[PDB]
Amino acid sequence: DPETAAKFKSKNAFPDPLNDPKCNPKSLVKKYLTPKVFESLKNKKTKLGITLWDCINSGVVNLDSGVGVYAGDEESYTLFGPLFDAIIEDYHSPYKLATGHNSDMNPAHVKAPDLDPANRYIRSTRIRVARSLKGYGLAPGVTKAHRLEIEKKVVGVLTSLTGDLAGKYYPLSGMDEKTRQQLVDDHFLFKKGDRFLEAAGINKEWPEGRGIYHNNDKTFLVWLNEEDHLRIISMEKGSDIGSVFSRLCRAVNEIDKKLGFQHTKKHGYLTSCPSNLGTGMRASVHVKIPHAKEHPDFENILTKYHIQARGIDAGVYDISNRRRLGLSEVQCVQDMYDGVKALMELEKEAIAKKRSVFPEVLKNPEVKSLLRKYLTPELFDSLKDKKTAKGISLYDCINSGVENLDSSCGVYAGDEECYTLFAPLFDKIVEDYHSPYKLANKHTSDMNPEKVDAPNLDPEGTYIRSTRIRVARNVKGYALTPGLTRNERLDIERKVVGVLSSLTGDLAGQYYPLTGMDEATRQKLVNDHFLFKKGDRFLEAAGVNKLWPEGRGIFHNNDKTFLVWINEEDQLRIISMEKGSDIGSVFGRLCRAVNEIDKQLGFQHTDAHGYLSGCPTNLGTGMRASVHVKIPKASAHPDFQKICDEFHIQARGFDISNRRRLGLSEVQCVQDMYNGVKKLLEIEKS
Ligand SMILES: Nc1ncnc2c1ncn2[C@@H]1O[C@H](COP(=O)(O)OP(=O)(O)O)[C@@H](O)[C@H]1O
Repeated sequence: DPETAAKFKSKNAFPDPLNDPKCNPKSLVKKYLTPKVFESLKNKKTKLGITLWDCINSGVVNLDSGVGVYAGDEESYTLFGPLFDAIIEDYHSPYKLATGHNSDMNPAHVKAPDLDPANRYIRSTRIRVARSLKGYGLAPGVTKAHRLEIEKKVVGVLTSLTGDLAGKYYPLSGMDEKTRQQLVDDHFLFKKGDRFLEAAGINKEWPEGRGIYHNNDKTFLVWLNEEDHLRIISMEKGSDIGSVFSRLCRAVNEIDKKLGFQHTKKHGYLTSCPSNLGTGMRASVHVKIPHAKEHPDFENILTKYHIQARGIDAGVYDISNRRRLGLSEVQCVQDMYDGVKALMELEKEAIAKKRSVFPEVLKNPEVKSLLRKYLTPELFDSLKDKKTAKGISLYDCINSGVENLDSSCGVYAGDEECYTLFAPLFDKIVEDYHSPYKLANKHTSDMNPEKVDAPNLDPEGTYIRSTRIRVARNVKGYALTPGLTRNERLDIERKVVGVLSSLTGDLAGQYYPLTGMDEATRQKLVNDHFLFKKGDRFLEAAGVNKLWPEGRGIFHNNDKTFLVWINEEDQLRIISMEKGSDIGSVFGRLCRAVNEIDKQLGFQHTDAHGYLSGCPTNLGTGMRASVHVKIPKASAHPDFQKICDEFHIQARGFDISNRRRLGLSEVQCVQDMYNGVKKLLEIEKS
């Protein structure tokens, strides 16, 4: 009811609408703005001309207000003290203004070893602070010129930031619809203030003087002249709150050194809304704690570390500090860290207990996964307490098969060591799926295209319609896809993109990261059938979809013959494809690119398993050679089945592909693909 409140404001009369027609019982302005308080202060004005009615207006206009007051300037907090002091000490109880507040923005005082590098629990981390500049009023009392001055001074500081803090400023006045659309996508844009901010006078001269700064990494974000002069945000996926706090402090302290902030001993940093006083800080973490949420100690942990939990997928909560006043920013972050760590240990207890016994669901005879076939309780009990150097357990490896009972295999490797440490399971699975290959036989890799003699089969394209060869590779030195930490995944993306951008000739192309993928870029790539989406339930349970879509992307050449998927199911899925028949050309292109990547980075590889992958089906050559070919006549001939078995290739309604991956080189596999097709099309002249 803006129109009603204006009538009282125009008379400078007591705001009757506070006398609950439908006013919030908890409303602090209703509680502390009494007739005598109003009478005592209604004629007082700050140097900036802020009145009591200016400060209380939002709370009278918006009767559902929890707080209902905004300060126009620093003087408002003293001049209208009797009102603000009561509101502050009630909202921030048991804080006492007489006690005082101590700020601390030294990140070195924070002790925060990274809680969750593997991202088993924590999804994202974010720290926000609100700050106001010296020499000016607060948001409701800022003049038109002052706001422009603030924009000018802040941008000057922000545009001179270096390192990971370097970035771009986007003012709201103007902003191409293109730019706007992009910022909405990143969730970096703020809109006109809601009814609470409107009634506080915060939307004055919208959108003049308002703007957005972000660094190139998009891990640092500043809102200029929104609810306060500055809303400064440091954030990233994963759990590294110490890193997040450090980046925040570097930027905030630099701005403070050049401009200075509004700050008192009793209020801490000054903000428009009294709720944001003190640290002006909200430190936050998104974390999956379904089991901890139901533990009886849950609420007592929140109370103990002074944190709160809010609903956001399933079991994922927003954990943030409850306190602003009476504690330092350092103490606030530390309490956040300790509370989250405590809740994480709870979650780890429940999961460890549940993983301590043999998965009873595997005892069902309707389950026909390889996991069920080979994993006995005795084998489980022999392996269950063991972990690789990266902390990968047996249960980590079989999790997808236990969560998805309809798995064909159900077992993934988090790292190379899994194939050794959990050999009594992996050996059986490998030798079963890749039967009759024996691990003792060892495997020979060979990516020399000159050792293939494959003259073109069907240059008319009479039968063969297209030729596709894919290889799966993983980068040496890292875990496999299910076991990747956040930093590993990003590091792999950076290195591979660095290599792919050095590719010349017809290998030249560019990289399309899934993160920051607009609309025009997406739907296009999809038409080419180049786009890959998020993994399914099997990959999710394996740990392949962690931090999606961070670090994922697509590279293709101009001719669209050479394609690379980065950090999908394997770290590198490399595809060469074209035309109709020339198997020898596809492979030559494939080898040129793969060998160059191999030379710069290296691949995970053993004698026994060939090229390593998270999924045992992709071992050895890690290669799929496929032929699309019209063969009506030979498919019914009594030699067709003799042929497929003799050359160990499979035919599927008419996809012609290799069945073998282990115990043969890539040269040998391609040559056999050729020869098999050669005798198949041979009958297409019966
Ligand atoms: N740890 C986090 N990771 C990612 N996003 C977050 C995190 N914490 C909060 N957010 C998002 O930031 C947005 C604004 O946060 P909000 O709860 O309004 O805090 P603030 O008062 O600092 O703006 C919300 O949409 C919320 O989903």
